[PDB]
Parts: sequence; structure tokens; C-alpha cells
Amino acid sequence: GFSKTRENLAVIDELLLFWNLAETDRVLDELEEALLVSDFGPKITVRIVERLREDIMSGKLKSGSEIKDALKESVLEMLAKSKTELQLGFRKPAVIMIVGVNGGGKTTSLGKLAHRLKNEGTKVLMAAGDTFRAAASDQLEIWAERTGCEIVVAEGDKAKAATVLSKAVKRGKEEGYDVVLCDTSGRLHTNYSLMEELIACKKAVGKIVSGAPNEILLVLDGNTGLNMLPQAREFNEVVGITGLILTKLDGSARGGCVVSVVEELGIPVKFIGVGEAVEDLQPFDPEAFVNAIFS
Ligand SMILES: Nc1nc2c(ncn2[C@@H]2O[C@H](COP(=O)(O)OP(=O)(O)O)[C@@H](OP(=O)(O)OP(=O)(O)O)[C@H]2O)c(=O)[nH]1
Ligand SMILES: [Mg+2]
Repeated sequence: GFSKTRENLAVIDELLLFWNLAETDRVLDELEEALLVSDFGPKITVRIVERLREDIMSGKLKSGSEIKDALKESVLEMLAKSKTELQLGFRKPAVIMIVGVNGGGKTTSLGKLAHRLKNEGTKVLMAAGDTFRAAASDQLEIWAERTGCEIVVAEGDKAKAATVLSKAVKRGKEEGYDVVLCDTSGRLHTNYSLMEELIACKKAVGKIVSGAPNEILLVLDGNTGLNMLPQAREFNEVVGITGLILTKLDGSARGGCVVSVVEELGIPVKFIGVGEAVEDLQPFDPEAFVNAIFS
């Protein structure tokens, strides 16, 4: 879990061992390099390091360990200015939409999240709202069966996503479900009016339970997340994103990208994907994360 990042950032500890006032510029240049090699973006590394330099000059930081602590809390302040928990409220069912470009991990993140909720006694219905392919619903159907979830699939091939999602949330209300988890399409052709279809899913579920969707989670591959930020912002601006799922961070040496996307999007990360097994979805805790990568 970011163990590669922790190993790379550990050179900051060795550096700070021998810091003194005179060695400040050397230490920071080389702190900056360690943050940059991890995926801390240029804009925030400069702010972190310039904040450290201001606080060393004004005497607020007088030892290697104080500098290390201030680094950690400067990063924490950029992660957590925002709640990272799912807020499902009390009206039933709660509705969670998983959105994002195909390839990124929506369907697998959905099933892993369903497995967590079922471990918690939550009764979960899955909605196969990616109607592009038959194989998308069959893939989701595989997840519904090894997690104990019933699943609502489309009736015909030309079915709208909103149609399936509305049927599914209607069904979830009636059968006594706590949560309906909605898979959606992420067609990268995007001459497909993806945004439009997502807005129609949003309205369709809101007419069945006012307040739904309680969460719209944007799935972003953690390795290529810094690239598609324009696409992320479009999801957030047009649909409205309540949280991020950063996937494929298995043993990431790129832990800074978490900080960077959060800083740049202003959307909390709620879960990290760290592998392909059903349990490889971990809730995101900013303090635990900052401890994870800086020990
Ligand atoms: N290592 C790692 N891999 C992840 C993670 N999340 C998703 N993957 C993988 O990315 C691929 C795409 O996931 P999907 O869930 O189908 O993506 P999508 O719905 O957004 O289109 C899957 O593997 P696939 O090869 O495309 O298909 P399959 O493995 O399910 O057969 C899935 O296993 C993660 O956190 N860590
Ligand atoms: Mg999918």
C-alpha cells in the first residue's frame, strides 16, 4: 500500500538527520527532488518547499524532525481542507453511481465496494447501467454473484442507462434494499454524449427516491490521473462528483498523484484501488495516508 512511495520518500528522513541552518538550501533542493520523483505535482511541491523555507527562516522550524512534521502537515492540509466517508443518509435506498472513462475500473470498483457493504450487513442491489455491451452486464453479473448481490440488467440492447437505473432503484425500494450501486458507461468515443446520459440517469433515480444519487464516485486510474484532469473536471462540472476512486495504485511509487489530483480537483478521495482481488478497495483516510507514505 504505497510501499514503493514510502521507500522513495524515506530518503527525506536520512536528509533531515543532518540538517542545520546552513545546509537548508541543499536539504530542500533535494527534498523537492524526492517529492517530484514521487508524483507530487510541480505546483504543490513548490508551495510545500517554499512554505518549509519560510518557516525555517523565521525560526519556527529548528530541527530535522520539526521540518519532517511540517512537511507531513503541509501535505495533510492539501488533502483535507471535505469528508471522505460515504454519506448515505437514511432514506432507502441510498443510490451510488460509479462514473468515469472506460478502462479505469468502474465495474470492478463497484463489485469491490459491494463486497465491503455486504460485509457490513448492507443489502445491496447492483444496476447494470453500462448498456454498450452484453459483456458489460455479464461482467457485472459475475460480481453480483460472488458478493451476494442481486442485479438489474437491461431488457433489450438499445435500452437507455437511465431506464435500467430507474428500474433498479424502483426495485431496490420495493425489495427492501439499503443501497443500489449503479454501473455506468464510460465510452471514450464520447461522440456518444456520455455526460448527457449521466445527467439523465441522475434525474431518473432522483424521481424514485428524492435525494438520489447520494454519491457519484468518479473512477480515475491513479497512474494516468494527472493527464485527464480536464475530463475529470467535466464530470464534476456537468454531473456532480461527490468523491474519487483512484484505482491501480498497487504498490504505487506515485503516491503524490493522490495529493496532486485532490489538490487540483478539490474532490475528496474516498477509496483507493490497490489490486484486482475483491478486497483490494480500501477506504481513504488522509491522516493514515500521510503516515503511510512518510512513515
Ligand atoms: N492491478 C489493478 N488492476 C485494476 C484495479 N482496478 C481495475 N483494475 C483492472 O482494470 C481493468 C478495467 O476494470 P473495469 O472495472 O472493467 O473498468 P471499466 O468498468 O471502467 O471499463 C480490470 O482488469 P481487465 O484486465 O481489463 O479485465 P479482468 O481482469 O476483469 O478480466 C480490472 O481488473 C486496481 O486497483 N489494481
Ligand atoms: Mg465497466
